[PDB]
Order: sequence, then structure tokens, then C-alpha cells
Amino acid sequence: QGVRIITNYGDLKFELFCSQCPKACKNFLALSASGYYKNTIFHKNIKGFIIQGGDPTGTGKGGESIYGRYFDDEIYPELKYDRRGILSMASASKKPNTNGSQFFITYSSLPQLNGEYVIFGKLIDGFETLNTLENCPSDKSHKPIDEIIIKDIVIHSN
Repeated sequence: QGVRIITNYGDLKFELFCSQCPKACKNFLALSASGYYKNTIFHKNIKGFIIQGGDPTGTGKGGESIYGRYFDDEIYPELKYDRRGILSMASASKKPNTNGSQFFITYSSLPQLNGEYVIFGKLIDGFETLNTLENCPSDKSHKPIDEIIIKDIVIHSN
């Protein structure tokens, strides 16, 4: 399945790994469908590393899953941070099975993250958009100066 993250800087299209990560994918889809991510921000943007959002509070401390506060990890060797635009759940290995609503998108291969967070999709379109996002200025605390806003996350058809 494909989803489209609609931002104030353009659209990001992701392929979801339904077969491998059904729990993470179902969470992401059900939260998206219920409008849980509408008018939220990416609160952390680190060039060459990751961009993180999916907190309704926008502080980096909030958000929950459809299963409760946390849900279990779907972590596999076959899914790796081996390319730009990987879609993952925020949480690490120190505190396992602590996935909520927050997610991040990678800016490059990041082998140090392998086994640490649930990967459940990858960017398949809107690479220009991701480039734009990477170049958006942030402050000392990695918070974008001008807000990067998720308008909606929709299931892509056609």
C-alpha cells in the first residue's frame, strides 16, 4: 500500500511494508484515517540524519498508538536503513516495544540505527520535497524556525 504525507512544502509518497510490519502499518493507517496527524508539525529536523513528527502535542513527548500508549516492535534484519527516505517509528533498543504515534524519515543510510527502531516503509516519490525539507533552517534544538506542517496523511490510490 501507498500513503501520501501532505506538507506545507509538498507531498511525500511512501510504500508501506504491510506483510512484514502489519502492526506498525495498521497503526499508521488508522491514525492517519482518523485525522490524528492532520495539522501537526515535524518538531525535529536534523540535516543528513532524520526528520521526526507525528506528535499531536508537537513537543516530542506526546502521542499514542491505536493499541494503547505503546505497541510491540516489528524489527527484522531484512529491513535496513540502507537508503534515503526510510519511514520508521520513533521510540530505542534500550526501551523495547515502546512505539506510539511519532515517526521519522531518514536523510541517508544509517547503519547505526539498524535494529533500534521499527522500519515500516520507504519513500517512492516526492524526493524533491524531502530535499526542500532537509534545507529548511532549524534552531539550536533542531526545531524548524518556520513550522513544517503535516496537513494530512492519505492512502494513495490510482
